[PDB]
Amino acid sequence: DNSRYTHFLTQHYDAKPQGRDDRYCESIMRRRGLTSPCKDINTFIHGNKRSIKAICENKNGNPHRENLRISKSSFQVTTCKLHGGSPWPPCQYRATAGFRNVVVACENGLPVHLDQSIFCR
Repeated sequence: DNSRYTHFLTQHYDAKPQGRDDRYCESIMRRRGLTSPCKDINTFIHGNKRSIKAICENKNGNPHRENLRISKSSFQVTTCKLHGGSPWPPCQYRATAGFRNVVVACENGLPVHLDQSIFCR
């Protein structure tokens, strides 16, 4: 069963994003179902899927902390951070685009979790 991988892609993958500004964040967070209630922080990885899956192997990854994996390559990413006091929609997001390696957890050679702690600031 690979539903967690599918869910990883829904929450954390966007191949070819359209301008990574606040309005990008506000739209994709709605489109991916992450606005009821408003997710506090969420990061999307860009580029191709095969590079992300490779983090699960020696090809593009190293072990990290307690049973996570950290990528060797750097990825284009965009972090969407909720602002305003309210947990409920409409959800306003601030976008932060970036370029660095990423931390995931893998199961059966597929990523199933993105460690959001490296994108908090």
